[PDB]
Amino acid sequence: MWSHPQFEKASTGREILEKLERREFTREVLKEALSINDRGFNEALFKLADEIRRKYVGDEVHIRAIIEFSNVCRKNCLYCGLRRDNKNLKRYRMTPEEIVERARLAVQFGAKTIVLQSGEDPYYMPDVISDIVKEIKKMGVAVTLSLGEWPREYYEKWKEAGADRYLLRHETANPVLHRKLRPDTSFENRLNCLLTLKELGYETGAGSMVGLPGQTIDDLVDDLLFLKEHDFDMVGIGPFIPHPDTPLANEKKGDFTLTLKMVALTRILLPDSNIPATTAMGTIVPGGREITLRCGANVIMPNWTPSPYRQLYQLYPGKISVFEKDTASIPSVMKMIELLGRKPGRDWGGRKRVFE
Ligand SMILES: C[S@@+](CC[C@H](N)C(=O)[O-])C[C@H]1O[C@@H](n2cnc3c(N)ncnc32)[C@H](O)[C@@H]1O
Ligand code: SF4
Ligand SMILES: [C-]#N
Ligand SMILES: [Cl-]
Repeated sequence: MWSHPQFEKASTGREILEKLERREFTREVLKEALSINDRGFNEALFKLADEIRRKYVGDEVHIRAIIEFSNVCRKNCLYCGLRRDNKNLKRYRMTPEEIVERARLAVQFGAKTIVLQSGEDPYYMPDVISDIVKEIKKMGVAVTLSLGEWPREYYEKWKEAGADRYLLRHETANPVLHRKLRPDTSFENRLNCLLTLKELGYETGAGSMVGLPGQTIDDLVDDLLFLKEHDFDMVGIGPFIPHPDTPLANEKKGDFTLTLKMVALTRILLPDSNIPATTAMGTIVPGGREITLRCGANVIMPNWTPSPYRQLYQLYPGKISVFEKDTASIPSVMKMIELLGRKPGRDWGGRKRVFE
């Protein structure tokens, strides 16, 4: 028997970068990319993702204004502050008039997509959502829905009402972990919803949280390969941020650098996808969304939920700032985009197929 020494770190890093540039996306390559802890490797990975972003989605940063119109949820996800078992949260619902008029104001401030997000609140489903969608589509913008898991019939009604896109983050592709953290449902249900949304012609968004309890690097590789397999139009990635009024209050927070590497690898794997710099990335690090837009992201989603509701959509601590008026976020992100040397989107920023 003979010895078994390891290879030098920088050359292994350079070899991983060459494999990524050559698009040899094996599980071992992705695992090693996520596992290397070297600032110089990471910076090269971010620059590769940024280069691919520049070439295949260009310099426009698309603004999607989010209205979080109800924090009522019938589910009990262990990570989420809106879970039904959290009795320490005041619940709200916006009326259709409030939602439509608030969307009109975002359109006037220049948002070209309105995102309607909520807890899984049966009050609205399906007909109130359809009415709201029809009204917002008259404003000349794209509509994205992010309402959770519903019957095919509801997704079909909302497509006929004019919805363009649907964001349903897959959360974790590990089906054992998925059921432990989302005890009302399953990864199989979540995937069935995603496949139904794609079949109905929505631009379909998935994406995962990084740093969930029980999740390993191998699980993150499985997330990347799941996203690649389905060629999603949008991918939303952010760190897990523990919420004090949930069972996961004392678990580790997700790591910002690892999450950034997930964004970068997602851009490399899916060069023409729409990838936001998520709210959670700006919560965990000051300037986190700006950094993420330099590592492969090309979308930003300013929070347009009005007072007095915005502070109650408490998915995780730190999500909401109340230091400025509730109309500040769209001008703020426009200023951010300008300071980055980028441009706001000129059209609706729908996903295109330009990578072959
Ligand atoms: C709150 S839900 C609302 C829409 C719909 N109920 C759903 O679950 O798809 C939107 C996203 O918030 C994110 N989220 C929830 N709790 C979080 C936490 N503690 N840390 C980071 N993200 C969280 C999840 O990824 C979830 O997909
Ligand atoms: S993640 Fe979505 S479905 Fe789960 S508790 Fe939170 S709002 Fe409800
Ligand atoms: C979400 N941004
Ligand atoms: Cl969108």
